[PDB]
Amino acid sequence: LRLVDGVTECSGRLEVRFQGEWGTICDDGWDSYDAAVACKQLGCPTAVTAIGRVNASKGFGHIWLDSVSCQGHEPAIWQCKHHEWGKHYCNHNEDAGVTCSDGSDLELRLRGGGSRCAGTVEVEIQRLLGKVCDRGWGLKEADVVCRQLGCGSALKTSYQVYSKIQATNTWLFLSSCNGNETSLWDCKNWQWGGLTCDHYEEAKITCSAHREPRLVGGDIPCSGRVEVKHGDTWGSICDSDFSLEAASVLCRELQCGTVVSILGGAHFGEGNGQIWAEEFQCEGHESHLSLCPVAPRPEGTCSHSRDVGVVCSRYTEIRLVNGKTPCEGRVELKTLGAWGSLCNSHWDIEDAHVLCQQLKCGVALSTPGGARFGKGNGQIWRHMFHCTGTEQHMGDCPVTALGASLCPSEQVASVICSGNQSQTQLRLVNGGGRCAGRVEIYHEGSWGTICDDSWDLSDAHVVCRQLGCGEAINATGSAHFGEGTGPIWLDEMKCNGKESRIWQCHSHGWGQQNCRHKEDAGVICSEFMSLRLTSEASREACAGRLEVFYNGAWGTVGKSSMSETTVGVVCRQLGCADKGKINPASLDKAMSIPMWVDNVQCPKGPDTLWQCPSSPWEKRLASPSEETWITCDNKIRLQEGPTSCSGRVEIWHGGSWGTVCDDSWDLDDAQVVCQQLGCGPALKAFKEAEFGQGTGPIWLNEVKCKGNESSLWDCPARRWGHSECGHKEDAAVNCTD
Amino acid sequence: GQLRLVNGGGRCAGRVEIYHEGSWGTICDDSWDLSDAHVVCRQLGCGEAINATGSAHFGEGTGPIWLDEMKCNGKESRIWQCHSHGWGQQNCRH
Ligand SMILES: *[C@@H]1O[C@H](CO)[C@@H](O[C@@H]2O[C@H](CO)[C@@H](O[C@@H]3O[C@H](CO)[C@@H](O)[C@H](O)[C@@H]3O)[C@H](O)[C@H]2NC(C)=O)[C@H](O)[C@H]1NC(C)=O
Ligand SMILES: *[C@@H]1O[C@H](CO)[C@@H](O[C@@H]2O[C@H](CO)[C@@H](O)[C@H](O)[C@H]2NC(C)=O)[C@H](O)[C@H]1NC(C)=O
Ligand SMILES: *[C@@H]1O[C@H](CO)[C@@H](O[C@@H]2O[C@H](CO)[C@@H](O)[C@H](O)[C@H]2NC(C)=O)[C@H](O)[C@H]1NC(C)=O
Ligand SMILES: *[C@@H]1O[C@H](CO)[C@@H](O)[C@H](O)[C@H]1NC(C)=O
Ligand SMILES: [Ca+2]
Ligand SMILES: [Ca+2]
Ligand SMILES: [Ca+2]
Ligand SMILES: [Ca+2]
Ligand SMILES: [Ca+2]
Ligand SMILES: [Ca+2]
Ligand SMILES: [Ca+2]
Ligand SMILES: [Ca+2]
Repeated sequence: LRLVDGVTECSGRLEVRFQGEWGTICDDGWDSYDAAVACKQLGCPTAVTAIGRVNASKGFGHIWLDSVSCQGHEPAIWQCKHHEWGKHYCNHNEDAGVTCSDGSDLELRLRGGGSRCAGTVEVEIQRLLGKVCDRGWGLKEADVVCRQLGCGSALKTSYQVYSKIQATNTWLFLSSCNGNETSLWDCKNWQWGGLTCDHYEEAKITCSAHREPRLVGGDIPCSGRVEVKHGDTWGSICDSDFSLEAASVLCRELQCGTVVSILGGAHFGEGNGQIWAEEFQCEGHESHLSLCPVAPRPEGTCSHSRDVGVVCSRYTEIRLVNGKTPCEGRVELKTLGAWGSLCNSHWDIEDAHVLCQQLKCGVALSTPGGARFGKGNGQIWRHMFHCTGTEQHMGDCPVTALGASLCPSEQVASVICSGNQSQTQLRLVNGGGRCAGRVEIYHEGSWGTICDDSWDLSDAHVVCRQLGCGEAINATGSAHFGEGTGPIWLDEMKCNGKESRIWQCHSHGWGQQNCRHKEDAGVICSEFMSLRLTSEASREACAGRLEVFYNGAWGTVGKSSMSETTVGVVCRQLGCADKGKINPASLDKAMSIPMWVDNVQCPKGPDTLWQCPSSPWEKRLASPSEETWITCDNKIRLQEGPTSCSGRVEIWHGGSWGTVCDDSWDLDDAQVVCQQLGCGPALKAFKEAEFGQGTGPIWLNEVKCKGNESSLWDCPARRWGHSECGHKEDAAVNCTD
Repeated sequence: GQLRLVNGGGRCAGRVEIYHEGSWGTICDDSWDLSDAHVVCRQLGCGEAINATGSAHFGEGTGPIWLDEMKCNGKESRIWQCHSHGWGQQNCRH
């Protein structure tokens, strides 16, 4: 037995001698055990044994064996089962070969991509280059390939072409891999060399640690400065290189839910280290940042005073603390920087389901009451979740803490859930809230409405009782909240008002109706909430007296201990700006509406005032000096300019600051901007980001101000909320001081 | 290795297109100045450049964008001889 025409003395085409002459062996039936016995027979290492002839040429003469089967026990090849000598039909393009190695000389890399863990799969076996064949290439094999290199799960069979890759002749053919072994070399029956990859492409792969994201520096679970890892090294991101879609993808990968806001500057503290120069181009629907396209720049980057930060929805920090097992005990959550136990008063089983689905262990069995699992360490939090049971995290549930009633002495929430992780209706729509809108009922695997015939407050009481919304204030019909689509399930509802569920009423029966969709029913319940700033000029202005809607009536909110964060939440909820200032009461005209709530303290997470803890609702008559008046900061600002009111234009919307593209930017729009800021006539309207690149998303494009509008949103704009623009074309203005 | 002008009403005016990687593509207008236009005109034998235009003055193109950030010094013989971010390295739109 001999090996010829190979890289070393331990690899090459295999030859056998008979009658005095050497001859070749056919590769059919030649498996890894045959190569193992061939390596063992010769004086060569046998730790790793592979099939195939490496860079060897075609055979010559007779083929003296075919379709052997050694099974690995027989010391020598000819002791195995084999066919008739010389009498076989293989041509000289099918000659066998063997590749024996110690196992410390085999190494595979990824080349052509943006990091260690994205590219074409290049293989180094005994200092000979190669590639892996597309034939049979799938994510299940890519998983072991990127497990051996030290990266995460494979995600795609492609990559971005960062650099060109040289050509190679050999090829590596891979059989099916079980998907759990810790190296590609451990896959069964992999061939090195021999066969050609005709009608097939090279193996490509992209895996998780290509662009792995992270959030650092925040005081709440799902907010902070954004950092990304390019395989091995971490780096911050410029606020001008990150978009709203990229933020959505980032917070989807990290399990933080939907994006609440992008924050520029260095909101969460300046970082240290590398700043990347890649502009993301996510379409929004990706699952990992690694899958997004990116545009690198060879030039320099921003300063560290422009690191992007993100705030996302899942800001609730909830846990089970005291109990026999880590998946049962008292429930605690931290807000306003302090831990506290929840209130049982409006805590039910559907909430426990999401509590222990968040913690990834089973489903809830019961909700023990009282001090059975421990008393609170101090003050009790009065938050009331309204989970529907189908969401995987508490931050996805509707929450309310504004005006919640004070709890009794020792009613504290607790939960017990099973360990088996494998364990796995009315809705109000179009009402501007959760406890108001058109009523839809889910009975036969589809959502349907209810007729307004015989529809009165008596049935609306049942509707607002089953959903967790208190009592009924309005029982509307005639499709007040818009026409529905789907079945009309119920008619002639005759609830007595004390029922607990809607179907317990003496209706005519499912599908027994004579209605159209213009007769869909709706409700407005007592727990409906709305916020308003009132002034004489307009009832929905951006500066005036603050009012809240509750129990069907409008009232005012006291100014006691009103912090900056609370006014920020108010302004952001109303859509005015990111922050505002309290004022002494105006003197134009004050209606005598009562006051609803006071002592409102908002944490840093929520973007609605309904989630801020406060004292319980209490209607009182109080002096106008105790009223809350707010002026929200301007919705448009000019930044980085040499004076107060010249520079780059930025606009607040959707919880984030952004910029205006310059595709149709002109002096007529600069007039509007300067007038809005209260500055003299416009002089120049710039283009192509004269005063530097912007922050956040591009909120506007092709604005069409006529030159006399009172604000930019009075102007027409064919684009609003989405733009085919980059940050390199931000608009700026120069006005008279 | 071919350079072409399209939609300009003549062979010595219009949108610039480069044939590479088996397809026609465009050049971004970022830093597109009179010197790069001079190089194009010299390559096509059309003399000295008079206008260098951007913002798709001759109409939005189709196909990939091949070169951004052209920094020709004005004396180059062929356009691809200039400094640039490389084939396909772009952050532009049509
Ligand atoms: C397929 O691959 C093997 C592995 O490289 C090839 O074997 C190598 O062939 C080259 C010729 O290109 C030999 O180079 C020569 O080496 C001697 C050393 O004394 C020197 O005198 C010559 O000037 C020349 O450099 C090389 O020795 C040989 N072996 C190794 C270990 O590199 C093989 O030829 C390829 N083809 C086939 C059909 O197997
Ligand atoms: C909800 O019901 C209230 C009354 O409980 C309605 O308020 C009245 O609205 C009418 C106009 O339709 C006014 O003339 C009255 O002054 C309002 N108050 C009272 C006490 O009658 C309210 O309009 C209803 N809302 C909806 C959406 O149906
Ligand atoms: C090509 O450049 C010339 C300048 O060399 C431009 O001609 C000027 O255009 C402006 C704007 O309409 C006029 O005010 C000037 O009077 C024109 N002449 C000169 C000598 O400045 C010409 O418009 C440019 N063409 C294009 C298509 O961009
Ligand atoms: C704005 O315009 C005034 C008046 O022309 C000029 O003095 C000033 O330098 C301009 N500012 C900038 C930043 O160009
Ligand atoms: Ca009716
Ligand atoms: Ca009724
Ligand atoms: Ca009816
Ligand atoms: Ca532009
Ligand atoms: Ca305009
Ligand atoms: Ca440009
Ligand atoms: Ca240039
Ligand atoms: Ca560019």
